[PDB]
Amino acid sequence: DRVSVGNLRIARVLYDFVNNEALPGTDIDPDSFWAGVDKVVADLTPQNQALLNARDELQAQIDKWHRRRVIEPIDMDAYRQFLTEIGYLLPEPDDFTITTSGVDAEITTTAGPQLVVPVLNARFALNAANARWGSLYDALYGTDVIPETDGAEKGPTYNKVRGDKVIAYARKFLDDSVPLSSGSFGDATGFTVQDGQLVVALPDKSTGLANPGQFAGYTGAAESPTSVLLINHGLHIEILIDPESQVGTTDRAGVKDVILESAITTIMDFEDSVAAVDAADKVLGYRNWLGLNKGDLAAAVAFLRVLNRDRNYTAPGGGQFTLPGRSLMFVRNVGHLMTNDAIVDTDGSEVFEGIMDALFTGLIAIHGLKASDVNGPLINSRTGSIYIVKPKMHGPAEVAFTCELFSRVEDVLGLPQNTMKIGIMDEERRTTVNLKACIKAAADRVVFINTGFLDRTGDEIHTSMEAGPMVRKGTMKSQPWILAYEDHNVDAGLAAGFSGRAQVGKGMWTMTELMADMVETKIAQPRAGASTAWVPSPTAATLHALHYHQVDVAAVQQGLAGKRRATIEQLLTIPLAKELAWAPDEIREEVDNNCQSILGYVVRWVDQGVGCSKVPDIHDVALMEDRATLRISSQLLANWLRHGVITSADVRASLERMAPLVDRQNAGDVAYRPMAPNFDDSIAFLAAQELILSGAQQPNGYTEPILHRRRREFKARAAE
Ligand SMILES: [Mg+2]
Repeated sequence: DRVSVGNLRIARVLYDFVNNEALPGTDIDPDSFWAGVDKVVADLTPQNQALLNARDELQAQIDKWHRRRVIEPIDMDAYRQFLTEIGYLLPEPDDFTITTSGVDAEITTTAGPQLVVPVLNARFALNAANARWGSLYDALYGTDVIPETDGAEKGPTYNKVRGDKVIAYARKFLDDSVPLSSGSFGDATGFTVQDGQLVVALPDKSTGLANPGQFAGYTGAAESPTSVLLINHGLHIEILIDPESQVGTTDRAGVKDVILESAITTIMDFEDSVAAVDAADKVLGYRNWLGLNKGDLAAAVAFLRVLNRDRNYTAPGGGQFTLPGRSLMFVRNVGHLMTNDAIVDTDGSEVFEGIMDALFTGLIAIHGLKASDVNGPLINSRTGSIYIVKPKMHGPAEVAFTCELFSRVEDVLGLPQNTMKIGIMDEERRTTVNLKACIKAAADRVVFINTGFLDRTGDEIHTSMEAGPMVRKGTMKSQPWILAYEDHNVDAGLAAGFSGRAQVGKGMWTMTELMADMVETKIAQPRAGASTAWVPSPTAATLHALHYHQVDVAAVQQGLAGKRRATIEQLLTIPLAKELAWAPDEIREEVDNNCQSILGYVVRWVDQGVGCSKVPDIHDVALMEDRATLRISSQLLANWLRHGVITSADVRASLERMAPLVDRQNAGDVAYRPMAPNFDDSIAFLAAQELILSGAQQPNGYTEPILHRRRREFKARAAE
């Protein structure tokens, strides 16, 4: 336990991992590496600390600003000049264009779904990386896109009618995406390859594609292919053919399945979807990350799950070519705020988890750039670039600091400059109002921006905590600030020249069980100009790819350039309740909803160390809860409590009223301790109660300190 290197005390469980598993193959001298680590942690920590204090300073000045201006309607011009003078608002920089080179085509060119997965879960990570290709049949059958109404529902045995509905859906999709010259795919009787072009055998005629350029390849014999590979809007569509199969004999063409290129890119998350409070957890995360970059990562289930090898097809000509079988992987480090053990000072204080993440993740990602016996067969980046998305950055200063950190890390690892690219999240109000500046700060490392509306909502609440009673969270979608936020985001991205160089991304779909609703509504994002959008599951990625097959994102971006449909005054518009009063029924509805949402997530975060749970709301609708939604739910209550809408008695009564209901949900597990009826002695209950009753004092409303504290406290009160 504990190993002293330089002025650092490094936990043994980390030192062993880094020196025995990560370092070998990176051609980096362990002594030189650790020395560089000590030097970086020494040089950048004070500059790092100044930023976190600036957050508390700025927030304090604004908090006081609301106190001495009560009841009266807020004067927006005074607000603007105030944020201007205090530094919260920065001048709009001179127009420019990024020059981030050495980026893979999956980011610069290809537009499609993007996955986000907790890296601590091997299975979900493997499925995420393998979600590059996903069955449309399984996605249509398994989900509610095809209703179980009049016709046929689901059951233990395969359903014929539902299967035919799925097939019909897929056929219509094929007709709409890669259309035939005349007729429909629903009438196809077979597929052949004659003279370098695709020939579809209809009962009436025989035909090719309306534009044969959409024919990308095939497998097997030319006159009897096992699969036909097509392409639309950069996304590949694969039609599996096996007339004498499980689904082939039923189909009138022998089509077994329709595989779609789904998750183009995948985010390996070390933040809001995971629970890592100590050294061992970080070691697990880094372990799975290492397995991902090496390619030897596996997970058993009566068989074993591994990463997909690259796919190989026959070109229309006759030669064999190869498409990527895995998703291009980003990795999301933690924010600047939180610290961690693992390595500590000579004194005894924790070290910024962000720096650690930069160094370690950066080090590990080197394996995924090369293909050998030491580094592992599977190669992540073909262009030789490390893609790291940095979340929760407050402004151009912090962005620039992340750039400096990345530069230093690249110096340590011996990587050429700008090897480690950055995915600037847009989920901070200051970052939102200084977006162009944040982009300019990383105008040679930026690979994407992204609307993280959840943390942006939470930050929006906490920033104007003292301004007055906010509205119910379910109303936040109708507020001007968030729409202006999205539009300004896309506009800034396109103005920066992201079209063909970088990605403009949009937030997550949380209703995991409402896939029909997702198909219906999520098409708004690619129609809004979003080069990419976040999906909760591989299936959801498969279903979300449809939108990109229907919407020409590139053309939308071309038709969106120059337009400025977002004013700064709309961005600073606080989502106050104005002069609206809710009925006690609505009040207690919102309170109980929030409390259930809090409990259901914090109980699994604290006890079982799960950073992302499928928790239902109060209307019995399964949502996907992580730190962001928890943050919104906590800050909302911390607002209503701090403005006399509700009291501590109300929130306690609601928590005690919703605690047994949450127990009902998790009463099927094995390692689940019922937090009832002894509410006072449950660490999870205390965690929730503190998250609510002290959320107003949390730095930028962040939920990391409390969660980590209670998680450590749980691990301690169970070790014996
Ligand atoms: Mg976030």
